[PDB]
Amino acid sequence: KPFPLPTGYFGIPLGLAALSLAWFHLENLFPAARMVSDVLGIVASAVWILFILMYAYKLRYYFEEVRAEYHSPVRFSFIALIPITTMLVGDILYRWNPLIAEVLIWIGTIGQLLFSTLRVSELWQGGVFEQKSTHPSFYLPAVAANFTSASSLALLGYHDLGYLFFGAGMIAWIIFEPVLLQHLRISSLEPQFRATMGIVLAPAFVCVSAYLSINHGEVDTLAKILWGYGFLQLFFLLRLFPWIVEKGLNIGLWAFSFGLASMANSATAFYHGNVLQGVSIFAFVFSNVMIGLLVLMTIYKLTKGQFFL
Amino acid sequence: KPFPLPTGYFGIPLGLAALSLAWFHLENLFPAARMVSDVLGIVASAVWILFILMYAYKLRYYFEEVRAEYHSPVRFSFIALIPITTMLVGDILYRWNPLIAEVLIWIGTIGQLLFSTLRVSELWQGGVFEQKSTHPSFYLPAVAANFTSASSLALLGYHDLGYLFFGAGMIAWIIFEPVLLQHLRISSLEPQFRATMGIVLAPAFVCVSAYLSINHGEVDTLAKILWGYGFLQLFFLLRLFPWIVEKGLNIGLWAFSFGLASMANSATAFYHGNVLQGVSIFAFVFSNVMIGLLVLMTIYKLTKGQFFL
Amino acid sequence: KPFPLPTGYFGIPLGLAALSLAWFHLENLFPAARMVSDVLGIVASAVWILFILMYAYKLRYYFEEVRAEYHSPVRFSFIALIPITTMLVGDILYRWNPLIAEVLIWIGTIGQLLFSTLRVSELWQGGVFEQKSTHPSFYLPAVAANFTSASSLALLGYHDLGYLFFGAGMIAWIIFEPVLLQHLRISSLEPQFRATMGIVLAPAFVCVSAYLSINHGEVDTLAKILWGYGFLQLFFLLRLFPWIVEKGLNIGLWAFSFGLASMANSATAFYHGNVLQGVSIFAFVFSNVMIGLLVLMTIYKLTKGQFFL
Ligand SMILES: CCCCCCCCO[C@@H]1O[C@H](CO)[C@@H](O)[C@H](O)[C@H]1O
Ligand SMILES: CCCCCCCCO[C@@H]1O[C@H](CO)[C@@H](O)[C@H](O)[C@H]1O
Ligand SMILES: CCCCCCCCO[C@@H]1O[C@H](CO)[C@@H](O)[C@H](O)[C@H]1O
Ligand SMILES: CCCCCCCCO[C@@H]1O[C@H](CO)[C@@H](O)[C@H](O)[C@H]1O
Ligand SMILES: CCCCCCCCO[C@@H]1O[C@H](CO)[C@@H](O)[C@H](O)[C@H]1O
Ligand SMILES: CCCCCCCCO[C@@H]1O[C@H](CO)[C@@H](O)[C@H](O)[C@H]1O
Ligand SMILES: CCCCCCCCO[C@@H]1O[C@H](CO)[C@@H](O)[C@H](O)[C@H]1O
Ligand SMILES: CCCCCCCCO[C@@H]1O[C@H](CO)[C@@H](O)[C@H](O)[C@H]1O
Ligand SMILES: CCCCCCCCO[C@@H]1O[C@H](CO)[C@@H](O)[C@H](O)[C@H]1O
Ligand SMILES: CCCCCCCCO[C@@H]1O[C@H](CO)[C@@H](O)[C@H](O)[C@H]1O
Ligand SMILES: CCCCCCCCO[C@@H]1O[C@H](CO)[C@@H](O)[C@H](O)[C@H]1O
Ligand SMILES: CCCCCCCCO[C@@H]1O[C@H](CO)[C@@H](O)[C@H](O)[C@H]1O
Repeated sequence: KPFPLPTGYFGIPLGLAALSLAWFHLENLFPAARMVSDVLGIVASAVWILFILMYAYKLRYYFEEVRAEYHSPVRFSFIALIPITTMLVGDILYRWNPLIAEVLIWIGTIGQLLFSTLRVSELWQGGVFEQKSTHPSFYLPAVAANFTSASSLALLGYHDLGYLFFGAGMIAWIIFEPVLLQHLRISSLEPQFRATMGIVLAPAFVCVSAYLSINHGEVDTLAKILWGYGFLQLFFLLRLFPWIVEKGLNIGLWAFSFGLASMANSATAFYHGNVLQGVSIFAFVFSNVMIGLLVLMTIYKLTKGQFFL
Repeated sequence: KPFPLPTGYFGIPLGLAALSLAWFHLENLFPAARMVSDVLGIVASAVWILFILMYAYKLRYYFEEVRAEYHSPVRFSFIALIPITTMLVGDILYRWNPLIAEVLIWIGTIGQLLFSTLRVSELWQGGVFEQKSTHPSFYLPAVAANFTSASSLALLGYHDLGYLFFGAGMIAWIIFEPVLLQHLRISSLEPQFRATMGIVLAPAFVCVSAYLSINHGEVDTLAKILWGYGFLQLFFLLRLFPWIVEKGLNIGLWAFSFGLASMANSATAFYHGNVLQGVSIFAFVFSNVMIGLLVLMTIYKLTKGQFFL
Repeated sequence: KPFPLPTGYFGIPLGLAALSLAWFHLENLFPAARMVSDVLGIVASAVWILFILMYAYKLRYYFEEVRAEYHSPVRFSFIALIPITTMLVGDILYRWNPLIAEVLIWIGTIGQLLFSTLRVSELWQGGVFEQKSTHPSFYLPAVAANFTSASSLALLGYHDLGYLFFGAGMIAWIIFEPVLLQHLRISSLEPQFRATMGIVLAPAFVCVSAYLSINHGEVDTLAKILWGYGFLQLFFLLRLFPWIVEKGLNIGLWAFSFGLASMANSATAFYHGNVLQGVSIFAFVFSNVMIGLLVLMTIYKLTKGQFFL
């Protein structure tokens, strides 16, 4: 029974793949962490394969739906999930096959850069994007895709090239967030989009995780600064959580998984660097519990014929 | 004759307490600086006690006025003056009683973080905050409170935790200022609020003062960068001063005292580091003269039954 | 046949002077680079002299046109080209006569700081600047003028003072760009102003070029970060180029020459530091070809009686 896969579902393998990598970084401190990493990584990779196959079907048989999402000044952003997750799967696979991993990383990096270059810039022509288009999802092509390239390139040994992507994402972040939070202040985000508030958790933690990958895990002043703003945003989003889910818990809450998983990844580096170890443990446990809850609610929905379109 | 204390009056002990700390930092260069520091610090602490007592009375007998200021998307910010000044008084008291100082610092830090977490985030629900709510006072809970925690925690020996607060404030600053200055460009701030333009002086100087506390007074590239933007803002506000006071000099001009006092504090570190010593001397003298003028106009108003509500 | 010189034409000597300085920095790697630098520098200096003479005539005989551009919340910005180019000519002249160079640098630095202090701040009074005034040209007095002072002061040996100007420009940039790109998203820039999109290329490259002047050419994390965002903007502007010139190629395209020339200058430092040498070569060649095309189209227009007003 054919159906067009909602692009946002790539957030599921994305969150799982990022959490696999966080656990990978604990292996030398806690050897059993590698088994947990490998299991999360295989599950994320499997889900990614499936979703890539489903999306290839969407492109072949439901192309006009993709074209409409592509030209939308709001919905285009979710497409960036595709190359982001491709890169994270490459990072996972690198532990087993660096050749295949490097192919996936380059495909994702070229694909996300071509994507942004075509669409993010086109917004600057005016008249299509409106004030009401100012959504957290914009972080995906503008910010998160660049941080993911930064960290993946560093994994491959291209640290200086990674810094270029890092810079592109960090400055893009700082340049978009002001107008986003002002818009949220003035305009009440409608319930159907509120789960995407979870993406507001992402920038500072995805940023510091990419930074720590490129700088060999040196926890310095910048990294601490980023963690500070990251936790501020976490506390804000926690207070806002009842309003976020005013209309009920739903699968869109996977939007939080990117920032959660990056908070866990960055915590491993803070722990290794003997900076705020107690905070690190808390951060790492919290993010795992929250993602575990997402998995449980996803298994629940799956067994009730919900989930898919 | 009972009366409800206007919350903004906490700006007076705030400015004096911050100026006490600036002088404290000169003691080893100029021993008489410690007497000047102690006198400013005792006066600020005394005024703070009084104002805290008056505000406790406001909470008990005029609670609905506090509730209205609290839920206002503009007036809520002045409440942040309370924990900020509590921390600065703790910093002063630390020279005499580190135990009491540490209690005040933690009360202020927890109180300001709870405050922001409850109210600054709630703004993101939309529909209450309006474009016309975009006032410089927002810096108080969003930016200045975090910088004050950063510096106070560093005083207590919690440097890495201080960096987290520093980061939260520095990034929050950069994220709010763009929309503030655009709003000021487009919308003429009404005279009754114009004294609060003085708060625009604060961010860069309060930032660098907190930075220098946490990094042991090392005047590095970041510190110089911050000073640069700080002076730009000073020059802009000086040119704007006749327009700020178009409707007359008033007590609201204490709004400038936070940035002035922080400019004096940061100047002590620049002087100790042998960076721009001539600029430092100028900055330190200027801020003291300006705060001295504020004291004189406050003594004036006090002797004319003006001042209080 | 008297005529009032359009202020924007100072962009021509500006671009050429900045490109002279980029080549100057290659002299020790490639000795023939000094001849290319000297020729570009003499041509830029000659054009500057002429344009300064023409503008002195405009001030004497067409003063009301200058007054109107000065008080315009949009057109005032182009006036900043005057002190910027004065400084860059001083930087060029320094190779032959450091005394004269230092006079020009100080005149430009004092002039641009007085200019911004008078006009950029005055915008904050509200009611004159409108949303539709949010143009890329604002970068000139707010950002580029400060970076140029930073680098020129460093040339003169005033590195710490240069850092203050650097800071003023870097933070000003970060504070304006968010509202600029949001405005471009929402409002289609009209064709007659679209050439000024070229100024969007400038900030990151002019920033890193100034940074590298003040920090003795040390290619560090900040410099790489800036280059990253710089290239992102380049790719975006390249995709947008057909829309920029939808109504035809014109002399306003000299607006791109500031970012192009700074990209070439920064590339010399990256090359000297053995960072991304291949990218550096590409950047340096690209910018030269693009500026060469501008020269060719300018010679073309000159020989067809176009060009001047
Ligand atoms: C995975 C993301 C892919 C997004 C699909 C790109 C949409 C391209 O867009 C369309 O392509 C058509 C021709 O094929 C043109 O005729 C249309 O003008 C254009 O709208
Ligand atoms: C995620 C992998 C990369 C996506 C490539 C999408 C190809 C889009 O294709 C191009 O997109 C432009 C959009 O601005 C359209 O104007 C063009 O019509 C179209 O050819
Ligand atoms: C908007 C966020 C910007 C913050 C970045 C500035 C932090 C840079 O901090 C720098 O880091 C080095 C390593 O710890 C320190 O040694 C330097 O002395 C310090 O200036
Ligand atoms: C990001 C957090 C990941 C690391 C979690 C490890 C939790 C271990 O716990 C710690 O183990 C130590 C020695 O191994 C003990 O010294 C500590 O006191 C104990 O807290
Ligand atoms: C020092 C700052 C304190 C701010 C006062 C908090 C305002 C709380 O708010 C009020 O509390 C009431 C119950 O007591 C509720 O009934 C109301 O719904 C709520 O408006
Ligand atoms: C400065 C010291 C800390 C202030 C604590 C204030 C307690 C506020 O109280 C809570 O505030 C919420 C506001 O968003 C309200 O919604 C709640 O009704 C109220 O209980
Ligand atoms: C928006 C403001 C951001 C500016 C922060 C960047 C400045 C960081 O500057 C860094 O500081 C170190 C200490 O001086 C230097 O040694 C580093 O080499 C330099 O990259
Ligand atoms: C932030 C500024 C605080 C310090 C102010 C000190 C002013 C002292 O003045 C300085 O004293 C020096 C030696 O002590 C002399 O060498 C200097 O030339 C003189 O300028
Ligand atoms: C090179 C830039 C110079 C800009 C010209 C400044 C415009 C000054 O402005 C004008 O000056 C007049 C008196 O001379 C006043 O009468 C006017 O009120 C004022 O508009
Ligand atoms: C580029 C060299 C420096 C330019 C100096 C311009 C002098 C402007 O002159 C002043 O400008 C003010 C504008 O805000 C006006 O209000 C004043 O009327 C005018 O005297
Ligand atoms: C918005 C842009 C802000 C980015 C500035 C932060 C970069 C500062 O980076 C700092 O630079 C030093 C020199 O390479 C490093 O050694 C420090 O360890 C690093 O923290
Ligand atoms: C910003 C770029 C400026 C420098 C351009 C130089 C191009 C020279 O080319 C380089 O010359 C080298 C030795 O001199 C050879 O080793 C290289 O392989 C070759 O690429």
